[PDB]
Amino acid sequence: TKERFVISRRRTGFGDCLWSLASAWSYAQRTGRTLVIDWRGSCYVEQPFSNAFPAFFEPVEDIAGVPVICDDRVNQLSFPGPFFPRWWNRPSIDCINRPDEQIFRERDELTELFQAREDSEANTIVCDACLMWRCSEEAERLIFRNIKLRSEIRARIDALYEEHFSGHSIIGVHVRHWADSELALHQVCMAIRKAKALSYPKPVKVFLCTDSAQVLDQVSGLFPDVFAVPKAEMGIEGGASALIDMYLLARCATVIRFPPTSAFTRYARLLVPRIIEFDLSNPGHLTMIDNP
Repeated sequence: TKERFVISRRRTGFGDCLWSLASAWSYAQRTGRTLVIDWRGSCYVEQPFSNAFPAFFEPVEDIAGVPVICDDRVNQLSFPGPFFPRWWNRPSIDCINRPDEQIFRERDELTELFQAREDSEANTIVCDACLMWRCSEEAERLIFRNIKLRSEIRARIDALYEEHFSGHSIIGVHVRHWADSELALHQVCMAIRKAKALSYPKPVKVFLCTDSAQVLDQVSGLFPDVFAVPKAEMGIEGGASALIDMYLLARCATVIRFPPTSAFTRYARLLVPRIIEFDLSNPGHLTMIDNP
């Protein structure tokens, strides 16, 4: 009997990477395979063959009974074929073209595979598409509980928690990405107003996570007690600030998701008591979700 694998490849924001990790993990568990975390080519790492996982998380060899390879051994080990999806059996010169069409195909093919009663005969499953929603909520939670941020990142979360969150009830706001820009700011303000009108056991502050300096300035000038985390190595720092925000969001009493399609706030969605978002099914109208 030879070792068999599921490789989780993702290179986008960490919420996407970690959700998609949970999906790969689940299939590995179900089918008795070893999980490979392959974050080579991350948007946060300049060096294209460096596995980014260890740059942000501590080494992990097991997650809930599933053996894990999370490091630069991806550059040394030859994972065995046959491969699923079947595209991965093609010669590498034929694998240079990898358009979105193909990637979406694979998401679909992995989705039916994960739903099928029979394990695949392939020795290695290559997961290299978005696998958000392709696992249980428990699978996602297990991931978050069983990997650990690098201590330098934790130290920063810990300092900011003590400095702003301790003793307070924090409303977290994630805003991602002229009538358009004006409308969005209006909408964010409407959301904050709703969040602020709820009752909290401690004095309220607003924790804003946005990539826009304009939004930070405007939201801060429009509400009291608004704060945000300040400030190759810049890729790493970009990744670290993302994680700091993602994890602090999950310590908030209420979180506003703008938009609620973003995996950035999925972890908050799992942990936070109250979520506020604009309704997909009913546009322009705020809705509130108590957890669950």
